[PDB]
This record gives sequence, C-alpha cells and structure tokens, in this order.
Amino acid sequence: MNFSGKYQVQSQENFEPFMKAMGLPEDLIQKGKDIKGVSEIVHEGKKVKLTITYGSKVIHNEFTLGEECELETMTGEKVKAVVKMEGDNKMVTTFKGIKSVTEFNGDTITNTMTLGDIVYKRVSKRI
Repeated sequence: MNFSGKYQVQSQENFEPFMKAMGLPEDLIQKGKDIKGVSEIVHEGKKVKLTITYGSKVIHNEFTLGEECELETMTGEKVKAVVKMEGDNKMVTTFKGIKSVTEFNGDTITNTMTLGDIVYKRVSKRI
C-alpha cells in the first residue's frame, strides 16, 4: 500500500543533463553518474518526509503539501519549491521552470523532473 516506507533508487534518466544544467559538469557526473541510493518516506497528513541516501550521505526531503519547502538535491543544493500532495501520494512541486512529479502507485515510485530543458525519470522500488 502506498503512503510511506523504503523505496530504493534503481535508475534515473538525465542524471547528467540535470547535473550539467544545475552546476555539476558532465565529466564530474561521468565519474560518479550512476550512484545507487535508498529512499525512506514517512507519510503524515500533508507533510511528507523523504529520506534519500546518496552513497555515504543521506539527504532528506521533508515538505508539507501546498507549502514552499526546501528541497535537498542528490547533489547537495537546497531550493525552495512549492509542492502539493494529492493524498494517494502524488507530490508535485513547481520552481521556476523546474517541474517535479512524484507518484506512488502499487509501491512503485516514478519521479519525473524537468530541469532547464532536460527530462528526468527515476525508478524507485520498495524494498
């Protein structure tokens, strides 16, 4: 059942374009592009807590629907974006031209971001 729990990062699209647009150069990405991570989410009314681990460093992403909250990226940059949450755990946040869609269906998670002009899709699977 979808709400909270651990869903592990398996794969993503544009882990380089996304980085390349935001600050990290593709070559710096290249050396470290396809890092596996783990996500642990706590579902509480409006307020969704996301724990996301990058290698050694776990980078948290806790936000309340309909609120400007600071998003900590897998890179390390934290940004204010207003994210709303459906209920069946759809998390959609908009910042400038950055569109982040997180949808949990059947305990399988797809995160889709658009960064600059880049289209990013991540597969996260519950453990």
